Order: sequence, then structure tokens, then C-alpha cells
Amino acid sequence: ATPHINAEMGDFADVVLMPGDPLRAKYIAETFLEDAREVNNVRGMLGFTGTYKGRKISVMGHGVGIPSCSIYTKELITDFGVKKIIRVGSCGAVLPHVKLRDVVIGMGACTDSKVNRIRFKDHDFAAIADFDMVRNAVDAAKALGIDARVGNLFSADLFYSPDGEMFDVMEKYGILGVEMEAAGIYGVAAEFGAKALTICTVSDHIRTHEQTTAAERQTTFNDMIKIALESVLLGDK
Amino acid sequence: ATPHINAEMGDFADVVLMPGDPLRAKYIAETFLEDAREVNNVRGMLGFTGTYKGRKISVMGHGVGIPSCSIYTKELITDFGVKKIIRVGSCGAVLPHVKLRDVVIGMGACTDSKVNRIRFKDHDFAAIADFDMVRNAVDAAKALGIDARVGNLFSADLFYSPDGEMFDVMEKYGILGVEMEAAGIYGVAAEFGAKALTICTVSDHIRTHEQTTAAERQTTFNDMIKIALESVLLGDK
Amino acid sequence: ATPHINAEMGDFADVVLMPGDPLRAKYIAETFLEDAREVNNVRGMLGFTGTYKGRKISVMGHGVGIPSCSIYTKELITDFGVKKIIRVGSCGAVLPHVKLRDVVIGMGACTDSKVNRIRFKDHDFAAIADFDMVRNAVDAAKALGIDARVGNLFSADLFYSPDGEMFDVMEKYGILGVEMEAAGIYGVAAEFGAKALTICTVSDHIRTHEQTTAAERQTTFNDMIKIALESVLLGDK
Amino acid sequence: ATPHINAEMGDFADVVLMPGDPLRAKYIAETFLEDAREVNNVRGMLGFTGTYKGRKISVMGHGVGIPSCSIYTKELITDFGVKKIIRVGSCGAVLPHVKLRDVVIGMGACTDSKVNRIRFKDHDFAAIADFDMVRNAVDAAKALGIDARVGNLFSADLFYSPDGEMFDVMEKYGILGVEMEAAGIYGVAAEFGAKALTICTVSDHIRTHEQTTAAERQTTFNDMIKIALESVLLGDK
Amino acid sequence: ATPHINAEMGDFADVVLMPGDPLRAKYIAETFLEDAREVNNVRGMLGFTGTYKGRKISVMGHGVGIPSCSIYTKELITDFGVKKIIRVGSCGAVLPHVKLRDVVIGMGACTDSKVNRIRFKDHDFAAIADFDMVRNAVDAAKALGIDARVGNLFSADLFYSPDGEMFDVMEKYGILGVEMEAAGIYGVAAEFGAKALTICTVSDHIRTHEQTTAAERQTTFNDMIKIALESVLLGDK
Amino acid sequence: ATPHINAEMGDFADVVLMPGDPLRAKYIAETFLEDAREVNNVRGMLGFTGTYKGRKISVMGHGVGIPSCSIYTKELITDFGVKKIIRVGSCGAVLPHVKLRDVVIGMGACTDSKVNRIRFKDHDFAAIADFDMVRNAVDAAKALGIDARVGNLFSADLFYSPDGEMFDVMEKYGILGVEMEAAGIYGVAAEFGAKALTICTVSDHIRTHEQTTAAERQTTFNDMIKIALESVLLGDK
Ligand SMILES: Cc1ncnc2c1ncn2[C@@H]1O[C@H]([C@@H](C)O)[C@@H](O)[C@H]1O
Ligand SMILES: Cc1ncnc2c1ncn2[C@@H]1O[C@H]([C@@H](C)O)[C@@H](O)[C@H]1O
Ligand SMILES: Cc1ncnc2c1ncn2[C@@H]1O[C@H]([C@@H](C)O)[C@@H](O)[C@H]1O
Ligand SMILES: Cc1ncnc2c1ncn2[C@@H]1O[C@H]([C@@H](C)O)[C@@H](O)[C@H]1O
Ligand SMILES: Cc1ncnc2c1ncn2[C@@H]1O[C@H]([C@@H](C)O)[C@@H](O)[C@H]1O
Ligand SMILES: Cc1ncnc2c1ncn2[C@@H]1O[C@H]([C@@H](C)O)[C@@H](O)[C@H]1O
Repeated sequence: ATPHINAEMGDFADVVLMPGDPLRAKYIAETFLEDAREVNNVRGMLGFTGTYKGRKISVMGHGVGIPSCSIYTKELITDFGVKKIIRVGSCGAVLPHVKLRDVVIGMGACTDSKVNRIRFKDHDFAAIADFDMVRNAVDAAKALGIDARVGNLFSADLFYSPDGEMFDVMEKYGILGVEMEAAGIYGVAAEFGAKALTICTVSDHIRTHEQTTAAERQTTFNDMIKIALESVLLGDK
Repeated sequence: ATPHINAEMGDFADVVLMPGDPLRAKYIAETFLEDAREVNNVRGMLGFTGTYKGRKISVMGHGVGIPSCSIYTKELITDFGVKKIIRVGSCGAVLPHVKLRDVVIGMGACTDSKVNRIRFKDHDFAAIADFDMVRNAVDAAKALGIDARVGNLFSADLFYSPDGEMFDVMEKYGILGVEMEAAGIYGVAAEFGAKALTICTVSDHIRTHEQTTAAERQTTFNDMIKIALESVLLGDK
Repeated sequence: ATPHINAEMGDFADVVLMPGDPLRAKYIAETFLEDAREVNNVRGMLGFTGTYKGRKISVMGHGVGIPSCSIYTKELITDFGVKKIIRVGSCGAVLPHVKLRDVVIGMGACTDSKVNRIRFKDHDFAAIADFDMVRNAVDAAKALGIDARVGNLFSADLFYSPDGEMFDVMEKYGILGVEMEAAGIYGVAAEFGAKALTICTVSDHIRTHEQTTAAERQTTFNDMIKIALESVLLGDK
Repeated sequence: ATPHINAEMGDFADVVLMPGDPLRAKYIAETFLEDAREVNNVRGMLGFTGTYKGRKISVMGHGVGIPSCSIYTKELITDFGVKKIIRVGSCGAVLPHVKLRDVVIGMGACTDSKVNRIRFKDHDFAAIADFDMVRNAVDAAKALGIDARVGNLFSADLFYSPDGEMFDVMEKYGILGVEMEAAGIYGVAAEFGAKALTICTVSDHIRTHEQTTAAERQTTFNDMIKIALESVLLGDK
Repeated sequence: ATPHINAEMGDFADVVLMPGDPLRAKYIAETFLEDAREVNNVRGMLGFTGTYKGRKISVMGHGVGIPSCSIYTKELITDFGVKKIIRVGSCGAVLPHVKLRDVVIGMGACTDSKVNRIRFKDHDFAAIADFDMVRNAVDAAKALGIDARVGNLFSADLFYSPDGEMFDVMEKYGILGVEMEAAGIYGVAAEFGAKALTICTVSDHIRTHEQTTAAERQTTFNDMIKIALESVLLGDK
Repeated sequence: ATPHINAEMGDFADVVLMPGDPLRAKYIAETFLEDAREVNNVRGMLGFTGTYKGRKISVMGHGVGIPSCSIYTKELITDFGVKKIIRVGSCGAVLPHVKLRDVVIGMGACTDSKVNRIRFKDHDFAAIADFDMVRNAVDAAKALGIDARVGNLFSADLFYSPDGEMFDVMEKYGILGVEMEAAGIYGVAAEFGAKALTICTVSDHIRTHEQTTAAERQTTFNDMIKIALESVLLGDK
């Protein structure tokens, strides 16, 4: 047991899927996992462990922001022997060619946070995902007929930033998606010798705004979870 | 309605109590508020509005970390006309004379986060609470026979920091409590012209560790909520 | 005796009022103190000790700037047993509602300096005043029929700054006054375990632009001094 | 022609391999390219163009350091229509498991330099390689029976650094190799919309300490070059 | 007249000697200047203008610290036509081979202050003295048989620095003397278009701990002043 | 022999002229040195040692950028007994009154590089040249009838800087020339205990856009070399 996870070694699988909103953990468990059992309820962060095609897998939300996901990823890594962490969620896009519902795989993650500088002697730490995990995700997406975009994400500390101009800079340097965790999770993974990957679906633009329906989000979201889950299987093979 | 709060102007009172763990919102509403009604459920962040001695008051969790509470405090301030925000929770202490269960009022908040430097041209912004709110809290504590400690809090981005030595520095400069939101909330309050205060009860030491029981936490926690609630009334008078 | 103070333990009271201008120290000693004796003249930084309504009090200039006042307050605290320091000066206003002759009390002080970062491992140290001294001042002002404003001051290293943009930032984040020592004095107080407070009268506006020089301006300066002196009396009771 | 390159559009292929040492460029052109013509000699920074298995390819030294390679890659991209740059060099190891003759592929590059901060408004820019080029290299290596390691490289400004402590930090966070250009080249590629990749062979260890100079060392260097060349072929198909 | 100088264009000469101590200016005007006339008394920062060997010369203290001397040097330059500023003060030595009473000419000035970074977009501005003034001072010294070292000074913001290790770094890089103004005077001179030079007398050793010694003060101080005054005449010629 | 210099103690003179361009070193050795002998060819960084007016002198390129020249200057100083390093290069002007072919002596060197901050605990290290070498160069120039400005240079890390505004700041502060090595050479000289000086020829104007002009290159370049060589003789005397 740990400060934020009321469970014992063995309760979580070596691979954990982590959605932003906690509510999605229960949904992932009953929609994609078989024989799911509850393994955590502290602070309302429901955790579940089950199997996907015989493969043991766990799922539990990580809350919003670098400080929150840094806590859970760390405890999962050092207290429950977790080897791989896959964050699944959404992001905003700044590039005109990146459309709503596109799938983005964060090979790297920029940030305006100071956590990595605190870890790296105030130098530039390239917060990156595990390469094999990125390629597994891309191939799994391909197998499902999905066109996945791979590149840099930007993990913001402030959803409501004072410097609106930074989005122009992000666009100029090819940032594919804007979210709030990747750089933090990649930092933790690097600090404790584990693997991580962030997968996001474009939720909106930071220019204008396309209009759709939850019907065009349901299975697009399901597509993302499918990608994450199938990518783990390719990783094992 | 906003991205994270599914409610309309008027749903929240001008004063909002915000506990770390969401679960505590429901508890505060049924234990201290009368005629409470549910006003938000997005992402599981239950919000409630009711009255305390005829005084309209709302309560809703703010999640863990500066990035999370920065989102909610901002939306409450700019979209729901909230005037005062009081964070209630716990903290770790580094000073030998600060004991478990002591009540700490954050007049100021240090941090290792970069959000305030991003707002203040990379200069030092003194993240402070509203003075009247601090004095109301102190007096209310006094009226309940509580001995309140007032000073600096430290809002950490990383609960599991690599630099263990920083705690020695915190002790040397008199930091009363270590938590993860104050500096963020004070920053937002300053950015959008509102008032904020953080009140914490010492949850543990960062040296050794005292041992008690949940029985000595129940009403100590209730004491804190009482302080927060009575402080609002003194503020109105 | 210390490098910049040619006196001996006992020559100063445990409470020291400190204006920026040494000539202002003599003015204060001649106007409010009974039987005031000069206790220091090194570098012309006049220091005086006398009694206010029976209480032993000292007053001494601290020069212009954080580097200057940091030396004097530090020597007063570590070598003359001074336990409280109250800076009494003038500041420039940035907020339109802050008028001339308004009394400002800095419970917090933002800064341009790098001194607190050197002290706080390059993180954000919230330079705050001692809570009881702030409250004593508010009450003394109230007793005198004066509405004091409590909030953030901005301590600048450059009276003639090359970036006029900061003033808008200061205004946006609610800085009540701009001066040049508070953040330095509060840093020292925390480093050596003492208590400090900065009280200022607005002598110049930068929002509407305006100076001051009249009987009314000098009446407000004297009120500020009475607030400082009366606040020490309340601190004792 | 540009300031440092005396050639004309067309003299270079759209793909350029770049070793640090110009003499190494001539070596590469003489060893793997057919009908290689010298296309630049300004400052002795030898550039060559020829064909590898029918494909037009160029190779040219980039000098030592981010400042140096930043100039050449930038001119190649904005004035010679170069669309891909593959740095082929050597790096020092920090991790005990990273042995001599191991082929390292930098999907990411940490740095000491301030160049990306100047570009990214002082925030953390994750300098990453183009995903397809990384995958092409992994597959080409596989086809050659070589196990390549993919991860972070560290680009240093000081080959002789005054702080030997960084090496432990680099090891702790899993840096695979230490060199001096990757972060610079990846910054340029993102700024001007091109694609880049850095491939290195470990020529020195800092964990166990050791150099190299043998037939086996030179065999591994040539393997790295074949990996680079074969990877461009796969990129076309 | 300016905010800190009650004088009129013409009251000051085009060259001004500035010691930290206001009382030293008075001593200089009475000892080396003829027909000396006091031109400023604001804040007790005594200012004098007289003649030396027929040359019109002024002398005025600048107070302690970068923020103080910056104000005065700025006002002299923009409102009184001052072209040359020569600081004549005391400094602490960190090098073993540098002894007390030694005269150091600061051709450069290091600092832990943020004033120059604020002026120079957060980059490294090399705060240097005017070459001819340095050359003049070295020559005037030879003609007086006085020894003088030319190199870097370090202008600290904290006389009571909590960072003792920094003195070792200063020693390693050859800092000849530690004072508190040079970097500021040079920053101001470059910003407002004037020329400046700092000449210091080693008053003590930061290592051996021992301020000014015996009556050797006045004598060595007089050497510095003589060197400063003579160097002004070489300049005119 | 060192990692980048295949020579032996004794092959280099105690003073070394270093241009950026390796081919320029060759030109200098053939044009100004007698009995010139090549002592290094590693990476094509040609090095020569001959005699000038009987004085043993060496000349070797240092490559482009701070990271490159730092390596070479360091190796020369610690393994070949080099006491004096004189960089002879080209620079870009930002001041209108500074024209092409002008000779500038860098007594100081600003920079946007982080190398000196890494050496100087993140503070401001004023990168300066050895006073006597500067004085020698100014004198040798007068004796040659050549004009020469003495002041600050700016050593940039990015020749293709995305920050155009910075040139205005450089102009405001009197930067005489923009190059890419000075701050590094001076940092190294101070770290490894040697003396250095940078003499530059204004090759173009960053504003007017126009590199070296006509055959005026060789002539002005020869003036710089002559000045450098003669200054070495003044030094010996
Ligand atoms: C402006 C901005 N900054 C940071 N993250 C942002 C953002 N806009 C959107 N996001 C990310 O997308 C999620 C929403 C849109 O579902 C959010 O949960 C979030 O992960
Ligand atoms: C080492 C450290 N860093 C930051 N915050 C800390 C901390 N130790 C404790 N806290 C704070 O106290 C809360 C726990 C103990 O209930 C936590 O929710 C948290 O607010
Ligand atoms: C622009 C600016 N910056 C910093 N401090 C300032 C300022 N304008 C005024 N002050 C403060 O007010 C004092 C004078 C003007 O009475 C000054 O001594 C000073 O304390
Ligand atoms: C300590 C250290 N720092 C930075 N790069 C280093 C290094 N040690 C080795 N390298 C890299 O390996 C190349 C040489 C040694 O073959 C060098 O050219 C270089 O790319
Ligand atoms: C350790 C240390 N740090 C900074 N300045 C120091 C010093 N030791 C001596 N000095 C200098 O002498 C002046 C003192 C007397 O205020 C200062 O203005 C300065 O010129
Ligand atoms: C705009 C700009 N920035 C930096 N260096 C510049 C420059 N314009 C010219 N120079 C200088 O000349 C060298 C070129 C030829 O590589 C560089 O080494 C340098 O000495």
C-alpha cells in the first residue's frame, strides 16, 4: 500500500492504461477487459485489473496535470512493479492540418513545467516515450486502419495560459497536440527506469473549432483504447 | 457552463470551499451545509451549494496539484462570479515544533513551480492570501479554542522530489507546511482579481512520524471546516 | 560593533523603525521620541534610540535598495538583539484606485532581485511580513481613523528600469506599491529568525502620474509613523 | 551559394549524411559512394555527392558543436533543398550496459545548450528525431544483424566540462550516449521544417572508462554507415 | 534637480569620483579639492565640486549596493552632463596572493545581481570599464610608484551571503576583489552613454577575516584617490 | 598528443594565433611565418609552427562556435604549454558608425551561451581579455597606422538566430562586433590559467546585409594578423 494507492504488490499488472478523467477507468474495464476486479478506490481514483485476450492489464485514472500523474506513475513503478504506462486521453491542436479526431502519439513531450529541470540540473531533458511502445502503437493503429500522427506533444501547467503567443511558437515548431501530462509521465519513467507512452485524440483546435457529435467520439475513443491495448500485445510479440 | 464545470452562473455561491480529495465535498455538504443541492458532476468533481447559518456557500474538490486547482479556481472566478476561495486540506511539516494535527494558515506560499514566473515576467511573485481572510480564519480558530499557526506554505510540483535537501532549506526559512496547491490558487486569485486562502492541518512530519488514530482526525478535520466556515461569517461582519 | 554599525549591544531597542533616508531617521527621533540619543553615524547612516510613551524604541536609516537594507537589518538582528524591524517609507502606485496619502502595508513583497533565489535554491520564496505585526498595524491605523490597504508591494533593483512593461504586469496582479526594500528585509528576517514589516505612504502615482509636497502629504507621513509606533505598543499587550 | 557552402542548388542530394570530421566525409564518399564528386571545400568542411545503390546521396562534415552543425544543416535545408539529415558520429557511454561498438540511435537529445530555449520562449523543447527515419534505421540495422539501442543522447557544449556530476545524472535518467550535436540538429530541423536523425557508435566509456582503436571498432563504424545508407533506401520504398 | 539630487546642470564637473561612504566624499573634497563647494545633501548623500590642479572635479557618495549607485550615476549622467564616473571604494580579496591595501582596477565586473540580465534579454552582458580610463589609471599609478592589479571584480548583492562556496568559484576564476557596485555602474554607463571605471582598495580578506588595518587606511585610500585624480588628467591630455 | 591534437609538447610555441577557418591558418603560416612546419591535421584542423622576426609562433584554426574553440584552446593550454591565445577572426557589426574592414579588439565578450554560467554557478561572469594583451594590440596597431576599436564583442551560439530583436539590444549596449567564440576562449583561459585576446575584422553588417567586400579581404586580414603578431613582440619586451 502507498499514500495514494490502497493495494498490494501483485494487484496491478505490469502494464497500466491511464485515462485523464477517473470515470473512464470503470468504462475501460467493463468494455475492454474481461474478469476485471477492483484494486483501488482511494480519493475516488478507481483502479481495475483484468485481461485483454489473456494478457493481464490494469487501468486507473491519473488526475489532471503533471503533479497528479507524477504521483501515481511513481507509486505504480516503485511500489507495484509496473513496467509500462500508457496515457490515453485528448488534446488540443495548433496545426491547421491536424484535424479533430486525429490520433496523436507523443514520441516526445515539450513543457513549460519545471519538474524536469529540477531533475536534470536545470538543463534540457528531452522527455521521450519508449520507442518500441511508439512503434507498437503506430502499427496497431495501422492494423485497425487508423492513420496515426507521431511527434511532439506540449504538456502545459496552465490550461488558461497568460501567454497566448506561445501557441504560435508551438505551431512553428510542429507540436501535434497540447495536453497536460506527457512530459511529466516521461520524466518519471526516466527517473525510475520504466517505459511510458501518451496517446491522444484531437479534441479541439486553438484557432477556430470543428463541430461534430458524441457519436463521432464514442468509437474514436474506443479506437484509441483499442490501439493502446493492441499495441501492448505487439510489444509482447 | 465551462470545459470542467457543467453549471450556470448562479449555481455556485460567491464563496467556495475546496478540499483536495473530491470525496470530501459530499461529506462537507451533508455534515455542515443545509439544503445542499448538487451543481456539478463532471469528471467526478462533485460540487454542492447550500447554506451555513443562512450564509450561501459552495464546496467542490480541486484535484491534486497546481495545474488542477488552477483550472477550477479560474473557471469559478471568471464564469461563476466566485469572490472567495478557501482550500481546506492537509500538509507535511518540516519544523520540529509544528506537530501533527496543528492548524496552519497559509499567509504566503512558496513554490518550485513555474506558473507564477510565467505570469510575472520571470520575476519573484509573492503568492499571498487575502489578509482579511487570514485574520478571519485566525479569529474563528481562536473562538473555537484553536491555536492557529500563520506563515509560509510550500507548494511542491513533485510529491516525490529528487532534491531531498530542499526540505532542509524549507525548515531554515520557517516554512510551516508542505502541500501542492496554495501558490497556484494565490496566483489565479491575483490574476483574476479575487481572494483566496489555504488552511491545512499537519498530516505528518518529514523527519520521523507521530502515531495517532482517525478518531483524532475526524473532528480535527471537522475543526478545520468549522474554522473555514466561521471565518466566512466574520468576513461578512 | 559591526562593520557598518559603530555601537554596542543595548544601544538599540529590540524594535527598530527604518526609513530609507537617514535624515528621516533624525526627523522621526526628534518628532516622536523622548530623550533620543544618537547611537550610530557610520557612513552617515544615522541611528537613534529613545522612548515612545515609555517604550524603548530605535529608528535608523537603511539606505536605498535591497543590498543596503539587507546589511543593516542583518547586523541589527544578529548583533544587537533586535527582534522586530518596521520599514517606514514611501512607494509609487500602479493601481488607479490607490490614491495619494493612502497607507500601504506589505504583508507580501514581490521582487526583481535574485537575493531570495540565491537563498531558496532558485525557487520561489514568498517574502512575507510577520502576521502579528501586520495585524497590529491594521488595528493601530483603525484606532487612528485611517483605512490601511494590505497586500503586495514590489521591491525593485532599478528605480529607473529599462522595461516599462512591468508596471502593467504589477497592476494586473494587484501590486499596491512599488519601492525597493521590502523583499530584501523579509528575506533577511526569515534567514535569521526575526520579524519584519514594511509600511508605506503613496508619494507618487504611475497610473495617473503625480508626485506630492504639501501639509497634507506630511500629515499622512506622520500618520504612518504613528501607526508604526502604536503598533509596537499593541504588540506588547 | 551560402556563406559557408560554396555550391549551387542541385549539387547536394535531398539526403545528407554528416559526420563531425570532414576527413570522415571523404572516407565515407570513397568507401560507399560511386562516382562521388566534391561539392564544397569552404573552411575545409568537405562535402561530397555520389550514389549508393543507384540513389543520389551526399555526405559532408558539420564540425564540432551545436553552433557549427546548426549553420551547415540550416543552409543545407533552406538553400539546397535538403529534406533529410543523418548525423553519423561517435559518442561516449555513461550506462554500464552500453558497451563499445554498440549502435545508438537518438530518437531524442537532451542538452546543455541554450539554443532551443532561445527558440522555445525559455521553455523545455523536446529535441526529437523524425519518427520514420528512426524506424527506417532500426529496420536497416535489424536486416544487417545489428541490435541498435534507441533512446536519449546528451548534446554537450563542453567536451571538457567543469562539473563531473552531470554524468551521474545522465546515467540515472538513462542517457545512452554523450555527444555534441544532436540537440542542435533537431532544433534546426524543427525550426525549418526538415527531418533529422543522429546515429552513433560508442567509442568511449565513462562508466568503466575505455577508448577504442582496432579492426572491430572500424567494422562497427562502417556498420553504422551502412545502417544510415540502407535506412534512406527503406525511406524511399 | 532630480529626485535624489538637488542641484542644477553646471553644479557638477564632467567627471565625478564616487565612494560608497558619503563621509569619504567630504574627506576627499577637503583633502584634495580646492575651493570645494557642497552641491548636494539630499538623503545625506553629500556631493562636492572643486578643482584639482586646475581641473574641475566633483565627488559624491553613491551609497551601498547596485540599486543605490545606479540611481545616482543615472541622475548625474542624464541631468548634470557627467561624462566620466570613477568609483573609488574598498573590496574584499579572495585570492591568497592579493594582500591588504592592494589597489585593484576593475576592467570587468562579475555579479550575482539580475540588473544586467534584465537589460540584456537574460543573456550574459560583460560589464566592463572604458578601456582608456583603465589605461589612464594604470599609468597614473606607475607614475606614483603604486602597484595595481587589473582584472575582474565581483559585485555582490548580499554582503552577508549564505553561499560560502561561491567565494571558491570566484577564486578559481581570478576575481581580484569583491565589492557591491561595479557591475551596476558599468551597466548604467552602457545604458545611458557614459564612461565608468572602478578602483578599489582591498580592505580585508574574505578568507583570513580582517578588515582595514591600523592607520594604513587613510594612506592607501589617499593613494587610490591620487591615482583616480591623476588618471583624469592623463585623460584630458 | 590529445584527443583532437596529434602533436607533442614542444611542437607548439607558447603563443598561438587562432582563426576560425583552418585554411586561414595555412595562409598565415605561409605568408607571415618562416620555416613553418605543420604540427596537426586531425579533423583537418591544420596547425603550424614557425617563426616571426625570430619569435617562435604557432597558428591553428579552432573551428566555428564556442564548443569547438573551447576544445582546442583547452588542449593547447593543458598539454602543449600554450600561455597566450590570440583569436583572429571576422565579425558582424551592429553599430552604424562601425564600418567594414574595421578592426575591433574585444576587451570583453557578451554571449547567449550557457558555458560561463555553468562555470560560474549560474551568475554573471564577465568574460574579459588579458589587459596587457589588449594594450599590446592597441599599441601595435598605432605603430602600424591602423585604426582599432576596443570594447565588447558578442559571441552568439546561433549564426542564424530566430531572435532579430536582440541585435537592437546589442546595438543599444555598444557591441562592436558579433562573432561566435570570444566568450568561450575567455571562459577557458580563466578556467585553465592562460591569457587570451580576440581581434576581429568586421566582415559585414548585420543590418545592411553585405559580407566581405572585393579584394579588401586579404588586405584587412593581413592588417589584423600583423597587429596580432606585432602585439606578441611588444609583450615579450
Ligand atoms: C489550451 C490547452 N492546454 C492544455 N491542455 C489542453 C488545452 N486544450 C485542450 N487540452 C487538453 O485536451 C483535453 C480536453 C479538450 O478534452 C484536456 O483535458 C487537455 O488534456
Ligand atoms: C513531501 C510532500 N510534498 C508535497 N505535499 C505533501 C508532502 N507530504 C505531504 N503533503 C501534503 O499532505 C497531504 C497528505 C499527507 O494528506 C498531501 O495531499 C499533500 O497536500
Ligand atoms: C519607479 C519606482 N521604483 C521603485 N521605487 C519607487 C519608484 N517610484 C517611487 N518609488 C519609491 O518612493 C520613494 C520616493 C519617490 O519618495 C523612493 O525612495 C522609492 O522607495
Ligand atoms: C565527455 C564527452 N562529451 C561530449 N562528447 C563526447 C565526450 N566523449 C566523447 N564524445 C564524443 O565522441 C567523439 C570522439 C571521442 O570519438 C567526440 O567527437 C564526441 O562527439
Ligand atoms: C564579503 C564582501 N562582499 C561585498 N562587498 C565587500 C565584502 N567585503 C568587503 N566589501 C566592500 O567594502 C564595502 C563595505 C565596507 O560596505 C562594500 O561596498 C564593498 O565594496
Ligand atoms: C550574424 C552573425 N553572428 C555570429 N557570427 C557572425 C555573424 N556575422 C558574421 N559573423 C562571424 O564571422 C564568422 C562566419 C564567417 O562563420 C563567425 O564565426 C563570426 O566570427
